Amino acid sequence: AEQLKIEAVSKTGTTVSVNVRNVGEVPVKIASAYVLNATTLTMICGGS
Amino acid sequence: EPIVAAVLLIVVAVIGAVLVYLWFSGYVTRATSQAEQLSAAEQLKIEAVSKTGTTVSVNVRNVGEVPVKIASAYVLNATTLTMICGGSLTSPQQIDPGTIQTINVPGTCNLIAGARYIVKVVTARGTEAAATFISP
Amino acid sequence: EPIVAAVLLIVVAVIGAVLVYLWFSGYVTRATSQAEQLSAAEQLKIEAVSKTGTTVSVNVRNVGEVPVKIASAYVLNATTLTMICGGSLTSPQQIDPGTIQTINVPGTCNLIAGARYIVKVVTARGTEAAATFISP
Amino acid sequence: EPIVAAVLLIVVAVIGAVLVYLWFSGYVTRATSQAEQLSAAEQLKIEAVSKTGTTVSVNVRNVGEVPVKIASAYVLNATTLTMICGGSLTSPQQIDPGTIQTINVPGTCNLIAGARYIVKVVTARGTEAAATFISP
Amino acid sequence: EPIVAAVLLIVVAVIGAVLVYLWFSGYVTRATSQAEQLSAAEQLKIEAVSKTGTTVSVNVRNVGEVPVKIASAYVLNATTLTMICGGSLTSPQQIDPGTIQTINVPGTCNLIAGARYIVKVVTARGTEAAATFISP
Repeated sequence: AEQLKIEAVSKTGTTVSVNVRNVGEVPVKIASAYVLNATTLTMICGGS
Repeated sequence: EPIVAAVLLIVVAVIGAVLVYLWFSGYVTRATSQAEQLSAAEQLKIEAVSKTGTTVSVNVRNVGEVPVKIASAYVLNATTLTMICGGSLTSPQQIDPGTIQTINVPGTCNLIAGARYIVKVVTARGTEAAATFISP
Repeated sequence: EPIVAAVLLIVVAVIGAVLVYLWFSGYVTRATSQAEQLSAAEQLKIEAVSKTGTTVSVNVRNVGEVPVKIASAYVLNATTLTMICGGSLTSPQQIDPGTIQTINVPGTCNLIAGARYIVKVVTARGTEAAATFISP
Repeated sequence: EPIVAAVLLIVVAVIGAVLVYLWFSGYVTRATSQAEQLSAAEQLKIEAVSKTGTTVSVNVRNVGEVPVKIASAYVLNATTLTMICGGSLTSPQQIDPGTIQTINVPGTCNLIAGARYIVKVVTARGTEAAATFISP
Repeated sequence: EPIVAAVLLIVVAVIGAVLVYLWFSGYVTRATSQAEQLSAAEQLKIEAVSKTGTTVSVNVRNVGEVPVKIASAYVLNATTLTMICGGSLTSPQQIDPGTIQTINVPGTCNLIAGARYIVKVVTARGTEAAATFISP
């Protein structure tokens, strides 16, 4: 099983920067990031 | 000779396992999605009410993030939970998030000034919001 | 021969468990963080009111630290919770934290000097603030 | 040839599953309904107490909707939770809902005027009701 | 022939269930008892404080019943939660239940007469107790 957590996020202009923490013990690869709208599960920006 | 039958039985069992896997994936997906999208909840609140003759007008805002539809309104008597007037609305009214709408209690019911009355509105999905007011 | 079917069943169960874990992580994340974000509270206060002819002007101060949008204003009658004038504003007004804004009650409603009135402002999110004044 | 054994094993599994289902239904029914009934609550309250010589008389009011049986009564010392007199009643007394009964503390115990005394009654099911009084 | 494989599979499943039982008992026991013991709560209160030159002496009395170790002491500024002096003590001091001991703020920090200061002491387990005084 795999565990991830994001500690904090920051916004600079129109760019979103996210810090990701691996509480697991195995190497982790990040594939994509999204910005989801509330209660509709529809992406605004993101991709591979 | 039994070896051939055993191999065929193994093949049959493998095919059955593949079928079970296919159905299991489909079912877990559909049931999980159903549970997840029933998980969401809706919020309503009525700010103020007004009386014009024998007609009651109610203002409802959807403070949630999803649209909600108003389907019925009642005027309940206090401490007995018995309706005096109400029923299904002629046409359901849709309330956009962050907006307001006016809802009128269906039918015509007399009221007594200075009496205790509960005005109640119910959503299409079933969320309940209400308040009380003193009849003029 | 049943051993092969058992191994396939174990593999199917493991894959199903992985899928359940994936959705469970996604759901706990989204719902838990939504609850955390909606846990926040919002503060408003109206400093003073002024009457010009038949128009009521109210100054609303954002004593909170989050942006606020004003949606409606009312003039409530005493102890009957029935509005005399009010409704949705033409365009919502945004109030920055630590700042002040002026809000006009929609429409035109006459008043009686020395009578009791409750002026009330409501946010887009539903936060309620009010006060009373003596009509000139 | 192994096919016959496989079919027999399938039949045996079917019969075992049927038996497991039968017991499962029976057990879930009995235990679930036992929990459902035991979830109910029991309410008692004592209206007033009176002392005649060395006998303590207590009136117990059944505010609940279920019959109640009184099995024991005590006279507890203040702040130490140590009994002075009490025990099982000679015969349990039944108190109908909406009615009242008189309960006498078992045995005879001397008392001191102006002292802190706790009179306590316990139901057959275990519900606790009590009060304090100043001995004359 | 599949019957033998089925019997061996049943035996393997039984052994696995026994192992699961063993670990489950052990783990539920250890985690349950850990939660039970960490459920306990700890109490501190400081009776009075005294100032000699630039050294602050605090008397700590355990109203609790368990042994306590004092590990740090601070002098916090008013309403800004910023320490002026403090740190880990050179050697933690054990204070017996029902007794009192003297704790000195580590290091040397100047004071201003008639100023608003908060003196604070923390346990080895993290329990917090403090009070305020007028600096002479």
